Amino acid sequence: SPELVKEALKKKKVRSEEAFGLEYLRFNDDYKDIPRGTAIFKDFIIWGYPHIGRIFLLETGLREQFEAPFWVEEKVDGYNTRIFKYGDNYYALSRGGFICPFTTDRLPDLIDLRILDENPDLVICAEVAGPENPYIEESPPYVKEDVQLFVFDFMKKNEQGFLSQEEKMELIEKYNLPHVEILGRFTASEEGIKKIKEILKRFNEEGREGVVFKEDSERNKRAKYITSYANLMDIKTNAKNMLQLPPEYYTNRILRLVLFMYEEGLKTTEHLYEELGRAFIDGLFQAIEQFEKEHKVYKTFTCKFRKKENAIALLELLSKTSKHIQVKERRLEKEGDYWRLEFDKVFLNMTGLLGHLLSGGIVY
Amino acid sequence: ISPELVKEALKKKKVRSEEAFGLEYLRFNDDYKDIPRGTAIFKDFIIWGYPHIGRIFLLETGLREQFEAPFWVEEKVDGYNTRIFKYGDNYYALSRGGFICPFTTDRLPDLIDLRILDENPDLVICAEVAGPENPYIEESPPYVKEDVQLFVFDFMKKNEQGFLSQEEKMELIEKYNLPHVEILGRFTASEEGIKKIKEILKRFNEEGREGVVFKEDSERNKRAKYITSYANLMDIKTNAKNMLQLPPEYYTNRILRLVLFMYEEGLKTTEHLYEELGRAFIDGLFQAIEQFEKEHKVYKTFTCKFRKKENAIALLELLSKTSKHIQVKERRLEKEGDYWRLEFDKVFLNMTGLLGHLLSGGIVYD
Ligand SMILES: Nc1ncnc2c1ncn2[C@@H]1O[C@H](CO)[C@@H](O)[C@H]1O
Ligand SMILES: Nc1ncnc2c1ncn2[C@@H]1O[C@H](CO)[C@@H](O)[C@H]1O
Ligand SMILES: [Ca+2]
Ligand SMILES: [Ca+2]
Repeated sequence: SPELVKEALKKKKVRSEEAFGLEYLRFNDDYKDIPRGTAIFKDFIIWGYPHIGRIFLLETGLREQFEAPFWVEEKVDGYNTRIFKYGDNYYALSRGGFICPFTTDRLPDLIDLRILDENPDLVICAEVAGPENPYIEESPPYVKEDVQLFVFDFMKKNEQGFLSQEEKMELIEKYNLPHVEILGRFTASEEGIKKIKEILKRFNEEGREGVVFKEDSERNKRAKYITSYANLMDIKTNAKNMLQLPPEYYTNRILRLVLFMYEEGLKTTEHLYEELGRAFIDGLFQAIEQFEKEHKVYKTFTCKFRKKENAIALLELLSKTSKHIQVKERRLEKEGDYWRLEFDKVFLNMTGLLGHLLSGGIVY
Repeated sequence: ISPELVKEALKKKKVRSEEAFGLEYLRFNDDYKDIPRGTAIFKDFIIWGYPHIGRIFLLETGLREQFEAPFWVEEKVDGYNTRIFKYGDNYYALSRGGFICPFTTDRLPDLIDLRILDENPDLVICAEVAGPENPYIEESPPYVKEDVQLFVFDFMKKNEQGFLSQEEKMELIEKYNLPHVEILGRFTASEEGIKKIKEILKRFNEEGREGVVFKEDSERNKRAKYITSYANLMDIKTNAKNMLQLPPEYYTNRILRLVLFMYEEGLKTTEHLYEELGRAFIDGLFQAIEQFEKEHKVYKTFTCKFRKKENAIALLELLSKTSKHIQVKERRLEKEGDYWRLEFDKVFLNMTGLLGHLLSGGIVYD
């Protein structure tokens, strides 16, 4: 409704947004069954992509959570996007509900959007992933440059759920769209569980993130399970980020590791002791080395745009959200057909804490 | 300190009136406008709160940065802080928070001879109480094999904020024969000083001691503390059951202590800390899961002794009022020799509910 708007406005939740010629309202936060990242435009609403619960125990989780067989899809380690067509143009929305200047700039490189020309009702939900994205430092192990897009669900304008698995696969085959791997359809029987475990071991051995389970049912329930490798890397990856993150971030990922060790047994999981230790220590050691050398703690990011304008709009966008973290452009040079952007995320508080500690300071 | 500072903190809820052992008093629940937490205002005097000691993370550069004069090095004993004083013909013991501790107050006559207060009624004795049978802390120093023991490390004075000097302190302890924290000696941040202090921490660490407190031999009498990696590790482990009640920097903070020691000492010779840091998190939590599977609750058991039954009951009632989300649950209150033996559980309800939710295949949104 519009009174829903009123309440969400006055109490911050929703915000007006001005970008790409457009004016619209964006729920910066989840509120009374309207999900985060729902975006109210003039002609329509692109609903927020709902949260997928995590299970920590594979067997007991699959058994408790699901009422029917379920599809097992790869969880690709990138960032969520929802793509749609508005007028004769195409827009990519981040999870937070902003129009992504990188993704939108790059759509024609990443995906054939004929599907939207012929089906303008659809919202394509896709993971964008690769070593040269502006949001995350990790990449799937099979993407070694630039970024790739992987469709994983279809939604519709002004509609909250998802096209059945079979309609999703129908549109992916018909329009030859790039997509997340379908591992198959399983159940939580002893035979299903054993095969899913075999998948997760392979995923772990190859550095893949995990899987998303999708119920073959009207309700179409989802859940995700993440490998120990990915949970470890999240710890490591976030060393420089420690002051910005709730403690919960870490005790949640510790629990994930510990519950896997409980599920599979200590004998087969001893190695995680050292590796958990290295996930914390090695990233922090790397933060200290960097501070000795550069007097700054930061991550460097690199990525490519068709248009100079969009690289600048990305630096702007990262700047509005991020705080105590300086987004500092390093380079923007035309390299062939693209503009190559290099920028640093500077962690000002970690920078001040390490310099204070290293110089012999006191902390309470 | 004055009347309208106290009036505003009663309104802002930094101070609260308590009553205990026949005494009615005002208690500083938090820091407020430089009045340290634990400050207790009695009608006849103020017992100032024990002030915060800062932590250095780099032993050599910290000592060199923080101190301008020589400094005494004392053992940091891992127990709980107590402030002990005379009122009328009675003696009382305050927790760091400023409550009159029914356990510590009950056991004063077994813990320490208080002739010193009789002869010097202005003194406040600052001591650590430590041992395996105390109600605040599961951990024990290794050299207290049972019950509890008390170790003086400072004197304060009624109505005053500072500390008796080292000399003055060492004289009172020698005169009245008080139990005291080990004194390592008087040092400077020179090359030689630093070599000796590092040998001391290496030894303590190998002996499982907590660390040391450094105390400037001067008027400003600046203090600083440094913790062994062993104690830092053990804190992470013994706090597993406690993880949902974690302040906004247990991670960044206890890990940085270990990481900066590794950096100071070299990462070649400190590699075993990887596995040890992993074990600290993983084995504490694994044990809380084993305990949950066995007893269907996640809890720590505490055991301690009183001269008076009313005091054990008063202790239970004190612990229920702090601890929310933590259930205090008596197991045993029984005569044992000339003492009432108390055993009780702190049940962590949130850890208990979370592990139950996850272990039966629950979903967590985040
Ligand atoms: N196959 C997949 N199905 C659903 N979500 C996925 C998949 N791969 C990666 N993801 C990401 O995981 C997140 C879980 O909410 C989604 O926002 C999405 O961006
Ligand atoms: N020798 C010592 N000097 C000062 N504080 C000590 C000592 N040993 C243990 N402690 C405890 O360590 C805490 C440091 O904040 C103090 O509140 C005190 O309870
Ligand atoms: Ca990851
Ligand atoms: Ca300890």
